[PDB]
Amino acid sequence: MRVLILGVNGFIGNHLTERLLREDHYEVYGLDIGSDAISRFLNHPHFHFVEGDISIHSEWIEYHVKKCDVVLPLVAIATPIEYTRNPLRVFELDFEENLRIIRYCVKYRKRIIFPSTSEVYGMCSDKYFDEDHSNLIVGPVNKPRWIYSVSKQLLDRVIWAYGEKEGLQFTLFRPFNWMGPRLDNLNAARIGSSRAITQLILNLVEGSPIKLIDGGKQKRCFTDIRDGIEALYRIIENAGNRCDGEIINIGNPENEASIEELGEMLLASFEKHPLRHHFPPFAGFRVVVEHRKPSIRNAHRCLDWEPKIDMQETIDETLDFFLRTVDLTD
Amino acid sequence: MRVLILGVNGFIGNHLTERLLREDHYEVYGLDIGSDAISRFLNHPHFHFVEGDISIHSEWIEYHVKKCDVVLPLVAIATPIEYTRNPLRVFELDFEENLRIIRYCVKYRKRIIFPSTSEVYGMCSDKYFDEDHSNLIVGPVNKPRWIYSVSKQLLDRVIWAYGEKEGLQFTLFRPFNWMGPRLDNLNAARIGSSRAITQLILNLVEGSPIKLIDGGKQKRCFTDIRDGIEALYRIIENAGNRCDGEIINIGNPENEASIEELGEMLLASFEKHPLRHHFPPFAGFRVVVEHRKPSIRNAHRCLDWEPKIDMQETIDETLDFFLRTVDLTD
Repeated sequence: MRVLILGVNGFIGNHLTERLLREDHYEVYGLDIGSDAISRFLNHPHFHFVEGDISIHSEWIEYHVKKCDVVLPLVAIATPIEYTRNPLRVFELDFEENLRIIRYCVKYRKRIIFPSTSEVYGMCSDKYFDEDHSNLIVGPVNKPRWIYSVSKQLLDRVIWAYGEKEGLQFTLFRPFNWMGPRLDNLNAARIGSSRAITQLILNLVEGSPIKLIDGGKQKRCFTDIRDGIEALYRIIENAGNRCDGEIINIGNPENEASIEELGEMLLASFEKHPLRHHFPPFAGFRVVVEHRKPSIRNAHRCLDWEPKIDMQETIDETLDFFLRTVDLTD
Repeated sequence: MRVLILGVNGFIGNHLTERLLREDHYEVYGLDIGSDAISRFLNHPHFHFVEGDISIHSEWIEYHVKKCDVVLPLVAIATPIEYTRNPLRVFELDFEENLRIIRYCVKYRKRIIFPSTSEVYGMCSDKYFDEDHSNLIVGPVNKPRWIYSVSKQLLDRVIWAYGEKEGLQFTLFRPFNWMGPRLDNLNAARIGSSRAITQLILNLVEGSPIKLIDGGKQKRCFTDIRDGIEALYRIIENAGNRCDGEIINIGNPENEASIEELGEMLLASFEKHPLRHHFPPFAGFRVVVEHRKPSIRNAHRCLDWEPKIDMQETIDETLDFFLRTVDLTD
């Protein structure tokens, strides 16, 4: 099984590649423009680094789709300010360039495992966002923050249509704030790591304040990467072909917190940490979609999966690794 | 003022071209693959027929964008069954090919007047759909009927972004069931004529039944083309530049009826018509988004416009012209 990861040089690429290389029947083709995040797999016999950029290359990516069996496109900009500061580039990369890769899979009859986004639900009023039943709610066109949500949704619909009409084999997945070791940088155009926890950990690391937009009462769910990657690994395995044509939220709905509470949890774990003294004093909380909890019935059904790691162990492990790998001279 | 109408060979093309040629300072370039719907303007000195197809041509359309001042792209498939039977083609034509035309306008700094759709609001619960304030509500990805609505919405957002970031001059308009003489054929890929009234008039003309999907209690608003085209003409005139960056619903919110009532109104006007005897007996009502009423404050503000024709005169005029131009030997 040849697995093509586009945008391997990051969080998901790292953790997914580790997982697949444990198993004896995977060849991982990791496409990216750099390899610093995964440099320890470069010498692995079943890892294959592929030089590339999905905006520049046509034929090279197309080739690698043909060569491989399953494809995971992880290249996208999901930086909120960018939705308003550089909307065209968000659209071009996240929509147009990924659409080309989708069409390569259709053409060579390959399976695609596509990262949809939890942002597709928008201001959905269900308490549990359900992939198969929840209505998707966005604001008017004069609220440009929604361009990312709606681009990703239209891409889902296009995948769905290729599936219905052209026999594309797909699974869509929606990560909810995955977190752990080897988080993407905040401005890396790679899907997967919780931007909210990376930002907060960054605040503590830099000694900048934690912004609570309107008191930080908006609630989010957070998912350990060990749980998340286990689910994604099962989607790849696709026991019984039970993931075919499915849309699967992957998150831990019991790991719910407002940004305020997430703030306090991180701070507690931080102040307790043996390396805390390398970092500045706490600059403080700064007052400047109200809920986003996944239904995980689809993951229960298709993957026989449920999350095993509590909030506190994921927080602690995520923070610990981040602090330990910070370069203190830079 | 050189006005480029892409998809001129239809309802809007006809009525818009008539209106602009009344005025002495318009040159109309009407692009299409046929001219039967507008053949009486072919000899007009200020009308210019342009052979073309927005899926086939690149450079020829690009040229005509450069040559002209304002552009109205009216080519799109808005046939509901097609959203589910041929979703990819709906996406390719309505989204991808229109996006090319948008980018030509951006590049040559031309004004674009773009037909958004009333379908963008989806299952919005406001009683009056408001371009600037109403949330847009669609179903899950497993409800593929929404691919049209969401493609059109993303196109609006992309136009909006070009406007914000690249100085594109645009106005977006949303027609609500425009109707009158020279209705598009039901399967013509040209925006503008109410598919609901064309279908019903067709039922009466053919002697097929009128389908009331779940009793036909869903309510719609209907707009005489004389009112609609007057508004569109004012958007073209753009007095005070008051339409710049605006989104404008064009409909008559007082012309509200369920499909059932629209049915009965048409039937009454039909049975009363002097040419009714050329058509079969009434095959009957057949039981097989609940409201879609526009806010028109933007049209009031920008265009100083309000609709002048009552339901009954538009119904009567629309039916009368349709019946009179039917070819009874075919």
